This record gives sequence, C-alpha cells and structure tokens, in this order.
Amino acid sequence: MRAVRLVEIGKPLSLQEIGVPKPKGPQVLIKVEAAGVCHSDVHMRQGRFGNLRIVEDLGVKLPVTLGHEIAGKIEEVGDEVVGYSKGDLVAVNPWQGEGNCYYCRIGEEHLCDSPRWLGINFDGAYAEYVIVPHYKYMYKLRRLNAVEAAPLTCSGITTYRAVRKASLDPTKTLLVVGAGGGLGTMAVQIAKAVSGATIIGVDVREEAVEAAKRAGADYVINASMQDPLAEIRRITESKGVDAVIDLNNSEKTLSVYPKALAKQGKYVMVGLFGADLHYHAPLITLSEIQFVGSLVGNQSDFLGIMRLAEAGKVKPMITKTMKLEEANEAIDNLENFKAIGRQVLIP
Amino acid sequence: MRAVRLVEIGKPLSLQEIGVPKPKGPQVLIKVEAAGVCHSDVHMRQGRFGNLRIVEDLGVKLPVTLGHEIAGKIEEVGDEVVGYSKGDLVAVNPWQGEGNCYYCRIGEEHLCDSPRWLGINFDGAYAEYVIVPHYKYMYKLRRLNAVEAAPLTCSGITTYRAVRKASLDPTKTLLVVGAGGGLGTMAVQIAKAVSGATIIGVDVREEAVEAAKRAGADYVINASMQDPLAEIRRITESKGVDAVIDLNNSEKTLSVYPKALAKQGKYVMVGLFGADLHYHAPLITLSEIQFVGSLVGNQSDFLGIMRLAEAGKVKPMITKTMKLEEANEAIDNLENFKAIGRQVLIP
Amino acid sequence: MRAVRLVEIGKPLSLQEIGVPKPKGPQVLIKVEAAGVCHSDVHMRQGRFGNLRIVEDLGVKLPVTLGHEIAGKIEEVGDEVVGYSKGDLVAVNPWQGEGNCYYCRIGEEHLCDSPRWLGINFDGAYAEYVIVPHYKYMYKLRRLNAVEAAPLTCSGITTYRAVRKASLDPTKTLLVVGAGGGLGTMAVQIAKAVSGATIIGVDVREEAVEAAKRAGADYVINASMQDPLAEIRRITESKGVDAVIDLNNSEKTLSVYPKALAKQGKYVMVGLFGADLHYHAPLITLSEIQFVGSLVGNQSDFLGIMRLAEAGKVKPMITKTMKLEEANEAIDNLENFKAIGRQVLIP
Amino acid sequence: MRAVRLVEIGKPLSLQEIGVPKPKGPQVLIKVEAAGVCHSDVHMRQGRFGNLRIVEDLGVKLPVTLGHEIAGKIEEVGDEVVGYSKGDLVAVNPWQGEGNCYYCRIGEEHLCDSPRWLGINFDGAYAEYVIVPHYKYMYKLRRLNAVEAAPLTCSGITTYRAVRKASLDPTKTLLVVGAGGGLGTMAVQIAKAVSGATIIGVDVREEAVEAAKRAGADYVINASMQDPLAEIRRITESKGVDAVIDLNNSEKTLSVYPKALAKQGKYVMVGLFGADLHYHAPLITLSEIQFVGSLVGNQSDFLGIMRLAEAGKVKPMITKTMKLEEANEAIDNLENFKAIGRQVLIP
Ligand SMILES: NC(=O)c1ccc[n+]([C@@H]2O[C@H](COP(=O)([O-])OP(=O)(O)OC[C@H]3O[C@@H](n4cnc5c(N)ncnc54)[C@H](O)[C@@H]3O)[C@@H](O)[C@H]2O)c1
Ligand SMILES: NC(=O)c1ccc[n+]([C@@H]2O[C@H](COP(=O)([O-])OP(=O)(O)OC[C@H]3O[C@@H](n4cnc5c(N)ncnc54)[C@H](O)[C@@H]3O)[C@@H](O)[C@H]2O)c1
Ligand SMILES: NC(=O)c1ccc[n+]([C@@H]2O[C@H](COP(=O)([O-])OP(=O)(O)OC[C@H]3O[C@@H](n4cnc5c(N)ncnc54)[C@H](O)[C@@H]3O)[C@@H](O)[C@H]2O)c1
Ligand SMILES: NC(=O)c1ccc[n+]([C@@H]2O[C@H](COP(=O)([O-])OP(=O)(O)OC[C@H]3O[C@@H](n4cnc5c(N)ncnc54)[C@H](O)[C@@H]3O)[C@@H](O)[C@H]2O)c1
Ligand SMILES: [Zn+2]
Ligand SMILES: [Zn+2]
Ligand SMILES: [Zn+2]
Ligand SMILES: [Zn+2]
Ligand SMILES: [Zn+2]
Ligand SMILES: [Zn+2]
Ligand SMILES: [Zn+2]
Ligand SMILES: [Zn+2]
Repeated sequence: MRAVRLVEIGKPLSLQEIGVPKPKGPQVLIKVEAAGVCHSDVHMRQGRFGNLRIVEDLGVKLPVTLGHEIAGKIEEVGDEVVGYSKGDLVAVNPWQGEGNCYYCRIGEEHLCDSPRWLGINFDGAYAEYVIVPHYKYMYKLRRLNAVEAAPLTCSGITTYRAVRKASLDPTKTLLVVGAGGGLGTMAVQIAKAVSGATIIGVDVREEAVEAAKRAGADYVINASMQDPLAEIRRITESKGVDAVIDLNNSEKTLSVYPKALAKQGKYVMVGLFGADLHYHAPLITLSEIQFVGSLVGNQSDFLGIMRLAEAGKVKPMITKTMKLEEANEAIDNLENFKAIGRQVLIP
Repeated sequence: MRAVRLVEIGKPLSLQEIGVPKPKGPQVLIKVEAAGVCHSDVHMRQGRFGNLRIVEDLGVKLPVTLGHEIAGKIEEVGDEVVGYSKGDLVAVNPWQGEGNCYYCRIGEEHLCDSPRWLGINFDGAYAEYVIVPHYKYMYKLRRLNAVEAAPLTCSGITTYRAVRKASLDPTKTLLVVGAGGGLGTMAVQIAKAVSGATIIGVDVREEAVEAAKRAGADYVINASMQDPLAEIRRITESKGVDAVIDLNNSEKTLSVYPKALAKQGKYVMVGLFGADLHYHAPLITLSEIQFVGSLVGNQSDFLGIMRLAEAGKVKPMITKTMKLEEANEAIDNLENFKAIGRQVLIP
Repeated sequence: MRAVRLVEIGKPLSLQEIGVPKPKGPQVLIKVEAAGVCHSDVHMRQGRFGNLRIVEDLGVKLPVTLGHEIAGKIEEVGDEVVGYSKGDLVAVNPWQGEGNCYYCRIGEEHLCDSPRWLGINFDGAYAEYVIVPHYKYMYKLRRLNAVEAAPLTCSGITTYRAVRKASLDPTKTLLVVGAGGGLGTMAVQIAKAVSGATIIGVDVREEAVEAAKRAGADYVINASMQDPLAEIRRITESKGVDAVIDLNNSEKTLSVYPKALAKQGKYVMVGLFGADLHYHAPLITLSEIQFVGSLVGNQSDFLGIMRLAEAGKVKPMITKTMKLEEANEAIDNLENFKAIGRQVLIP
Repeated sequence: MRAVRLVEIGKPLSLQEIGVPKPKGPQVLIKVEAAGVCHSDVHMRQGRFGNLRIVEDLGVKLPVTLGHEIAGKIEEVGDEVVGYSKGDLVAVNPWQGEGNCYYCRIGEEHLCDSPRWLGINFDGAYAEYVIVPHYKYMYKLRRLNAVEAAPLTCSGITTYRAVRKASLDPTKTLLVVGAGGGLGTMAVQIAKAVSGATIIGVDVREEAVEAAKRAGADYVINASMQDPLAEIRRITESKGVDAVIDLNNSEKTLSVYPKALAKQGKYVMVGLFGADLHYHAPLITLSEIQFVGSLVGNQSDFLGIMRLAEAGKVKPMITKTMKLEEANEAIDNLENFKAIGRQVLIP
C-alpha cells in the first residue's frame, strides 16, 4: 500500500510503498476514507515540539506514517474484536493506552506510560490502510461521513477536553487564541454548543478572523489591526476573561494574553509553537490564575465530541480536501499559515 | 491603644498610640488575645511582594496596623450584629468582601473587587483592639484557645485551600516546599489529616526538616544536604509527585521542583518570595501539568479549617510567643529564617 | 397600595389595600413591573405542599402577599444600599438568606436557617411595590424587559440548578416531565442552551407537548396518547435516560419515570404535586441511581440564569399576561392545567 | 480442585471437586490465599437481593463458586499478561468489565453492560484456584498479607466509593448504619482516614457498637438501648447529619435514618437487606436531600482503597478466619448476625 511517512527530520514527507499489516487479537485494520491534516504534523516534520525532539526526547522511531485524525471502513479485525462488520464506517481515537498503568486505570488513557499514538510513534492514517491497536478506541459513525468525522479524532477531542478544563459557565467569557485555525474553529464551536459562555476569538489574518466569526464567536479581534488587550478590556468591561484557550503558545501569544485574565482565570495551553511560559509568580498567586496544559483527550472526551458532532451540534469546518499524494502541500499550508479551518486528505 | 504599624517602607514597624475605633452596623470590636506573625509581614515591611509594590500597585495606604492572624474577645458590637456577647472568644477571617461583586456572589469573598483585608489594607491585630468589618466573618471558639486559633486565620485557611486545590487522594504524593515553616507545618498537617496522600516535606535547615517531620510528613528532605530531585525520584519510583505546594516561589524553588511533577501534576503556588515562573510551554502541554495560584481562602475554607482544628485533627505548631512590643524581632526571625513553625504575639 | 394576598387557606386570594413599606438599611423598595405566576401559588392557596402545611409545618404567617417571580423599578433604597439609582430596572432573587448560618456561608443562601422568601413567608410581588430584604440579591437588567425577566427568579433559577444537578453532557439524554409548563419549557431551554445533551420532553396535553417542542426538545411524548416508557426505550435504544427532571412528582409520574432511568441515572425532583417516592432499594443500589431534591437556587445559580437570558440564549415562553386584579384566574389556569409556558401579571 | 459453590437456591453451599481452569489471553490463574466472606453471600445463598432474583432477574447461572473478596498467588498467566511472575501476591478486583461499552469507556467498569463479577455470575475465590478474566484488575501487594488484603476487594472498595459519594469534609457529620459489621467497620475507618468529618456509628448489638468504636467512630449508638434519632439530634445540635451510609437498607433503617438528614444530606444506599425506600417527595425537594445508590467500585476506587491500606491508613478488622470447608458456618454467622468486623476463609 501507499503511505506518506516521516523518513528524515527536516525533509519533505516520503511517499513509500509498504506492506499491509495483518490485524491480530484486538487490533483492527481500517481502510482510510479520510485523514485530517494537523499543524502538529508541521512540528513532526521539523522533528520537534519546542525543544522536545520527537526522536531523542519522545522516543519516536523513524520511519513513521503520519496522520492522527482518522476515519475509515473496517477491512479486517483480529480474533478478539467484538461488535464490528466489514464496511462499518468508524472514527478512530488514536491516543491509545495499554490499560494497566496508573493513568489508564483512572481513565486517562492518553497519558499512558506506554502510549500507542497513531500518527506519532505508531503508523497513522496517511496511507491506504491503518492498524488500530485496540478496537475499543473506535466509534461507529451513524450520521457523519468520514471527511467530517476524521478531524474529531484530534482537533475535536483536544478542544473538547480544553473547553471542559476551562470550567466555563454562562457568567464567563472565553478567549480563543488562533481561533481561525483547525482547533480554533473547533474550540469556538464546542464552547458555543455547550458552555453558554460568551466567546471572543482572536487571530491575525483577515480570513482567519472571518472563519472564527463563522464558527460562532460573539466577538472577533484581528491582533494585526488592533490592540487585542484594549479590545478585550472593553468587551469584558475591565474584568478580563475567565478562560483562555491558546492554540499557539508562542512568545507572541504568551507575552500578551495572560495579562487579559480575570481573577481565577484559567489559561489552557494547547498550542505547541514552542515558547517558554514566563510570568511573575506573585501575580499568579495574588490573582489565583492557573496555567493548565491540555493534551488531546481520553476515552470519555472522545465519546463526548463524537456524540456532540453526531447530533449535529458541532461540525469541523473543512475548507480543503486533497489527495494523499499532496500531504506535503497541505502541511506547507499550515506551516505558512495559508489555511483556515481544517484540511482533509482523501486517499 | 497601642499599635504596631507600618508607617514607612523599609523601616522597622512603629509602636504608636492611637484611638480605639467605635463599631457600627455589622462591625465588631475585638480585644486581641493573639496575633500570629506571618512571613507576609516581612514583605509588607519591605513594601512589596516580588515587584508588586503594596502602595502603588496594590493600593495600600500608610500608616496601617499589621497582623492578619486574628483571635480575640468580643468587646463591642454594632447595631446589626446578631449572635454574640461580650467576652466570647472568636477567630476572625481577615479576608473580607463587601458581598455584592461577582466574586462575593460565587463564594470567593477573598477575591472581592473591593477587598477589606485586616492587616494588609485595613488595620490589623498587632494592637490592643481591632475592628472587624463584618461579624459574619467570625468563628466562635469552642475548644481552641486564642493562641492556637490565631494562626488558622491565615496559615491554616491558606494551606487548607491549597491542599484542596492540589486534588489529593490516597494514590497520590504531595510535596511541600518549605515544610518546616509556618504554612509548611500547617500544609503537612492538613494533608495528613484529610487526604490520605503520601507526604514529602522539603526544607533547607535541620530544625525546619525536623519540624516538618513532627508535622506528620512521611518523608523529609534537607535540600542543603542532598539532591531533592534524586530523592523525590527514588521515593515516587520515578513517577514524580502529583502535587506540589510551594510556600516560597523563589528562583531557587521554581527552578527545581516543577521538574519533580508527575503527569497531571499540580504546582500550587502560595509562597511570595518574588521570583518569575519560567517553564517550557510544550512540556506543560504534553504532561498536562498545571501551575495554580492560591490566595488565603474564602468563607467555606475558613469554616473547613476552623472545624478541623476544633476537632483536634490539626493544630498550629506554635514554637514561640512574645509581647506585641516585640513585633519587629518576630518578623526579623522570619526574614532571617531563624524560626520554625509559627510565632504568635500575645498583647 | 393594592396587593393580592393569601388571607385564608382554601379561599381565593384577597385584593387588599395596605401601606407601602419604607426601605431601611440594605433593603430596597421596588415598583413592580412584572410578577410571574408559579404553580407553587396553587399550593400556597391550598395551604400546603403534599402534606406539609405552610402554616403549621413551614411557619408561614397569614396574611402574606404572594408572588415570587419578581422584576421591577427601584423606587427607594435604604442607607446601606450601594450601586443603584431610582428607575433602574432589576430582577429580584426572592430566596434570601441572612448571611451568617452554615448554609449561607457555603454559598447555599436559599437553604438559610432563617430564610426570607419573598412571596412565601415574606410579602411578594403581587402588589404595586415590594420590599427587597437585601440589595445584593438584585440583578440590573441590561437587555431584558421586566416581563421577560420576572419568570427567571423562580422557574429560571430553579431549572438552571436542576439542569446542573442532572450532570448532563453530550453523551447523555435528559427527560423533562411536564415539559410544556412554566418550569418545563424553561428546563428544556436551558438544557438545550448549555449541556449538549439530547432532550426528551413529556406531557399529557396536545398544547403542552407542542410548547415543549417549541422550547427545543428533540423528542416529545404525549403520555395520554402513548406509552412513554416504550417510546423512551426506543429513543434511547434500551439504555434509558441519564437524567430526569420531574416537574410534577405526583403518584402518576413517580410510579412511571424512575423505571426509565439508565444506570447512574439522576432523578431530579422539583415538582411539588405531593406524592410519596416509593422504589425498591436493591434496585437503587444495583443501578446506582439517585433521587435528588432541588429547591429554587442560590446566588450563583441566579447569576447563571440571568446572564444566560441576557445573552438571549434562553427566554421565558410567556403565553399570557394579565392585570394584578386577575391573580386568582391566572392561578386557576394552573390548577386546572389550562395553561402552557408562563403567565405574568403586569400591575 | 475443591470448591464451595452455590448449587441450589435456599440450600447450603456445596463442596465440589472440579477441574482447574487454564488461563488464556489476558486471564490469570490465582492460587487463593484468602477469601473474605461477605453478607452478600447470604443473599446469594437465598437466591436474591430484595425481590431481585439472581437467576431470573440478574442472569446468574448455577452452579457458581462464591467468594468475591479475593487475594492470592499468581499460579499461571495467559499469553497477553504483562508484568507478573509466579508467586507474586496480589489482590483481585472482581468487578470486571469488558472495556468497550459506554460505562467501561467512562471509567465505570463495574457498571459494564456485560459484567464479569467473580463470585456472583462467574466463579469466585471459595476454591483452591480462581480465574481472573483480565490481569489489569489485579494489584501487587507490597506490605499487606493476603488475609488483610482480600476484604479490600469488596468491603473496602465499596465503602471507599460510598464515602466519596457522601461528599464529606471537616464541617460535616457522617452516620454509618450497621457500623459494627464488615462494611461498617471499613466505612468508619476510611471516613476517619481521609475526610476529616465527624463520625457517628450506629448498630444494635453490644459487640458491634464496640467494634465501631474500635474502628474509629467519634460517637457510637446502640439502637437497641436508645432512640438513635434523639441521640443524633443531640450530637449534631439539631442540624442532623450531612451524610448517611446505610449498610442495611431494611425497613428498620429506611423508616428511621432518613429523618436524621440535614438539609442537602446524602443518604448513600449500600446495604441489600431488601426493603423499599418510601419518603414524602415534597420533603426531599424542600430539604434537597438525595438518596444515592452505590455499588462496589471501579478501577479508580480499587486503586484508592488498595493504596490507602498499603500505607497502613486503614486495615480490615478481621475477627475470624476459618477453613474453606467451613464456608456455610461463616455465612450462617452473618445471616444470624453473630459476627462483627470481617471473617476470612484461608483455603
Ligand atoms: N495539545 C494538544 O493535544 C494538541 C492537539 C492538536 C494540535 N495541537 C497544536 O495546536 C497548534 C495549532 O494547531 P492547528 O492545527 O489549529 O493549526 P492551524 O495552523 O490550523 O491554526 C493556527 C492558527 O494560529 C493563528 N495564528 C498565528 N500566529 C498568531 C498570533 N500571533 N496570534 C493569534 N493567532 C495566530 C493562525 O493564523 C491560524 O489560524 C499547533 O502548535 C499544534 O501542534 C495541540
Ligand atoms: N498565597 C497566600 O495567600 C499566602 C498566605 C500566607 C503566607 N504567604 C506567603 O508564603 C511564604 C511563606 O510564609 P511562612 O509564614 O510559612 O514563612 P516562614 O518563614 O515561616 O517559612 C518559610 C520556610 O521556607 C524555608 N525555605 C527557605 N529557603 C528555602 C529553599 N531554598 N528551599 C526550601 N525551603 C526553603 C525556610 O527554611 C522556612 O521554614 C511567604 O512568602 C508569605 O508571604 C502566602
Ligand atoms: N423545587 C422548587 O424549587 C420549585 C420551584 C418552582 C415550582 N415548583 C413546583 O413545580 C411544579 C410545576 O410548576 P409549574 O409552574 O411549571 O406548573 P405548570 O402548571 O406551569 O406546569 C405543570 C405541567 O405538568 C403537566 N402535567 C400534568 N400532569 C402530568 C402527567 N401526569 N404527566 C406529565 N406531565 C403532566 C401539565 O400539563 C403542565 O404543562 C409545581 O408543583 C410547583 O409547585 C418547585
Ligand atoms: N452496594 C454494594 O456494592 C455492596 C458491597 C458489599 C456488601 N453489600 C451489602 O451490605 C450489607 C451489609 O454487608 P456486611 O458484609 O457488612 O454485613 P455484616 O453482617 O457484616 O454487617 C451488618 C451489620 O448490620 C447490623 N444491623 C442489623 N440490624 C440492624 C438495625 N436494625 N440497625 C442498625 N444496624 C443493624 C448488624 O448488627 C451488623 O453489624 C449486605 O446486605 C450486603 O449484601 C453491598
Ligand atoms: Zn493533531
Ligand atoms: Zn497505560
Ligand atoms: Zn499571612
Ligand atoms: Zn465583593
Ligand atoms: Zn415558583
Ligand atoms: Zn443563613
Ligand atoms: Zn461483597
Ligand atoms: Zn463494559
């Protein structure tokens, strides 16, 4: 089968011809019908997230097929698989745990001590077929098609968990930083669909700000055209925002938005652009603000985003679909910030 | 009446003779029987917490009587006060809110927009008498004497709130940084009394480490005699700690202990030594750690620490009591780190 | 001023001429612009909730002006009131606490040991003016008019609290019993606006079922035309519902809907029709279901429903407005179940 | 191997000679070193819990080996088992789920749609060996011996979950009904070890009341010697208790203790004696009390009780150990209420 893999750090992904794996035990072989392209693949291709080298620091062994936003058709199942037939369309949660470690036992599968992350340290969906380590991480699609579903296995589940950690309610205001992108448009949608909170989206490109407006943001700010702090101060009447979901975490965002936090404000850190958080400690203490990291999601979150989307309450804003052979171009679009919403590969 | 007040920044507190206030409305005039000395008064005397000047940045108007760990006898009450008689011994929650702002309405009175903090921006207990803005912030002592009670209105309520925010349970390990001090000995006790969690206390003085051992810590480390990270790594079997309560937040603690956090670890920031938090953002995100500020406590927290102490489940470790005229010497002991547990003034 | 009061149990409310109270201290005199009519006033007029006599069992002292859904204009304030001017339009939370008891201290003011409930044990809004015990229980209207606001001080805040206690999320299904009524239409809206959960509304009148459909229910059932259990079984695919908000709690509802609960299901009991809950204990234990009572709401809940409505995310379905002199007729409509949505008096 | 099994309802358990199962896949064959005797086995032998027949209503297929408090030595593992060696001493969580259903995905394994409950619908520990469906449900003992550990797999995990659902804190009072029994002594211990709450234990036998006193109860009541309601009213100063953990749920307890609940009180229903809950609905609503069922525990709870016990913070009060051949006599002791604490079989 054809596969687009990360063969060498700092080089374009490589289109290779490799064998189709045989599913055994609880594994499932999925015929890929859609593979979302995440800005994380820009970092993968660069070989790192900040100063955390995927090889030396995270244990990633090259070559590896990328693609962790997964949706497809069941081709073959192992002997232990129960509840699926050939042809069934499913979304796949790629953040899998082995089930016995501390984190797996308390329902935090994605923080497993021996993680199996399809598209990161295990082969992903940028191919004709993909192996699912365990069938319990799949979701039978009922209303969604594969293209709409794929993005939910990362951008959806990640922002669903992030919106929950932001502890939002009708009396609060949320600020989404980088609201016009893949996760940004998703964070805005979920917050609109289930929190009742007022939403402010900020980006730095005309089309991105427009995308955030389309995603449902009550207020949108173009940080290139105006001072976002003055505007946020105006919108919240000097109270500041109760929560920020930063989908960048660059020196540009981290040196600005934490100052917009209200007392008890939660700064949810999702983006992986690679900067260092730097804030005066007494200021954190006196305002009781929090800086909380959020990583993809667990089985519970997956269930949550999939049911929300199946109900039509949220829907990935797919602005572009292209062939698997165009994986590098789709990634260049994110690296050059020439994309909005989400792009999906349709092998 | 005699009062020890902060008259000038960077100078010794001043013993003055001032008028005794007349309680009106819901106010209450308390005859001070005990006034705890907090390391925060070292910062007050220096005129700042980190680079946050108490005058220009926090609105503190000099002169102001210090002393926010309050316990005493009811001398006189206003016309609105209901439920107290002259002579009743009470502990006083000094972190008072006006009751109508957003934070007061959601039960976070210490984060009131118009805070009345006895000993900080309003006169405190380093005097013969002290005015209590509102009687609902008092607790009638049933078993505790004034000396034992006073420290609970700051070191107790603060660390009670911090231990709650650390989200501890029997499967977790807590690390208390500066465990031999006033708050340190209290954090260790509360965590021992109600979380079931394993406790590690770290300090840098032989007597402090011993105090932390006496407070109930399962493991104690003298960071002056050995590498605390190697030891914490050994105790937690390389898992790291699920929570840290840092009662320093100095460049020395912040550049070390965050590295000891396990995945999902919570770094509760209480200390006000004045450094800057600096940590690689991708590391925060990938391990889902959190840096959360905690400030004194609300009416709910107060109730919690007072009942815990009245039941004899925790008890401030008072290692020294002295006269009100000795306020500066007691503060010097904290500034020079020549104290353990808690010191209390007995006017 | 004119007032419609409960003078005698089992008799029509009485239109009387009484003196206008003078606001002192933190009290506020409100010129009533709208007074919602709640089915609770049907019980008040009958002198009881189930077998709990309002006089002998609850301490209600007759005569008392009814009306606890309050919205109006500030006429006069006491000496302590801060932040309001004559003419300001406000909604009033009638479930007031004195502020010092255990329940007031933990932010559950409606469960105060010495409750001041306007319209129940204190004079209410079925009059030209009404006294507000404490100004902190008011909310300044920004977008809502008085008629739209009034119902939020009971049907809104109550069902907001009930929807929160139902612990809903996108993977869950909520069942609202009596969904076409005043609270029913509100419960459905709030659940639609902030939980992401699938909603099933059930009633027994064609117009009520239609109202519930208009409120946003995904599925509606007329228990008079069909077996509600068979239908709920079909909709949830035999899983049952994760939560039920019963706005009746009659022998007719309690002997039916608890059987529709899924494992861990929460049966939120709001209605006061007066029956006895009867369920096999082993069944409760083995399926971990819960029967939880919910009563009006606290200051936090009030804030939540008011902000949700001001944002236009929910809006009371007012199906009828009439003059204060018509109070008895409006109550008869609820007693005879010849009403849907909410009725509001406009003195 | 020898096994004590439920062969016929209403008859004494039968000592049979059956084959030793062969562990395959993730299964594990454990050599039983201790098997706790639970009052649930009295109900099993009677063929029902209340009016819920274990055969017709729960799907239990006879014959079945009883015994769900499990601790033993690893004899043999399947091909998928990872992390264990022959001889390793482990405690076994018998409340196992298949891992794919809704409840398994949200971390509520014990509420699995296709439950595998060792000792209930699958063979248990009342034998020489026992098969563990999945190895991830085991806990490697480090400090506890098998006899001390076994009881934690039911009485411990169940009461750990129940104490957590009681939402206890230092300002609250807990009432344990049947506090001198197997679960009672455990509930009292855990509440003493991790809640900070004041504890009241009630029983009706002199030795049972004494056992509850030894378990750590602050107050003990013998309901045979005095009116428990008058005493509870006295202890709580008429406030009532914030939580009740009823380990009976008989007409005798259910018609008494709910009346002792404070406003917002939580009545946790654990016992399976078989009565019907009957309480006036308006009373539930007006006091916001809750009746919540609690069933054994999930993987998270198991981790919690095992770590609490390994730390020596709680310890089953084993008052009797006897041979496997004496299973019926041990059960008669519970059925006749001639036992306190916990009894363990040592095959
Ligand atoms: N924590 C997790 O589990 C997780 C999961 C998925 C992706 N991510 C990370 O999230 C980040 C975003 O991913 P994505 O797929 O949404 O990317 P994207 O390229 O679709 O969107 C990024 C957005 O950031 C905006 N942006 C750039 N500079 C900005 C500035 N100075 N201020 C405000 N906005 C700015 C862009 O205009 C763009 O709309 C990446 O670093 C990715 O690796 C994290
Ligand atoms: N956030 C809040 O609401 C709040 C409330 C009260 C106090 N505080 C702050 O908490 C801090 C501690 O106050 P306290 O009264 O306990 O002080 P303290 O002087 O009693 O104790 C401080 C402890 O820190 C230890 N220490 C010093 N250097 C150390 C190092 N490098 N590593 C480890 N331990 C070290 C000392 O030996 C001492 O035992 C102060 O900065 C104070 O202002 C904050
Ligand atoms: N717990 C609280 O704090 C609180 C607050 C407000 C009102 N209430 C109580 O809530 C109840 C409802 O009040 P409301 O103002 O919404 O009343 P309402 O008269 O507006 O609505 C009641 C609804 O119940 C429906 N109904 C009647 N019989 C039914 C049956 N057998 N099955 C299903 N639906 C049926 C009616 O058709 C109607 O739509 C009253 O008992 C009231 O006292 C409680
Ligand atoms: N929900 C669950 O998951 C779960 C788990 C284990 C056991 N259980 C159930 O818990 C119940 C208790 O089990 P156990 O093993 O502790 O039993 P046990 O026999 O050890 O203890 C029961 C206690 O109840 C006391 N008692 C009897 N009548 C009483 C009365 N009128 N008032 C107060 N106390 C009274 C006895 O004196 C005795 O100490 C059983 O019905 C059992 O099936 C439930
Ligand atoms: Zn991604
Ligand atoms: Zn794992
Ligand atoms: Zn202090
Ligand atoms: Zn305030
Ligand atoms: Zn009402
Ligand atoms: Zn009160
Ligand atoms: Zn049992
Ligand atoms: Zn299952």
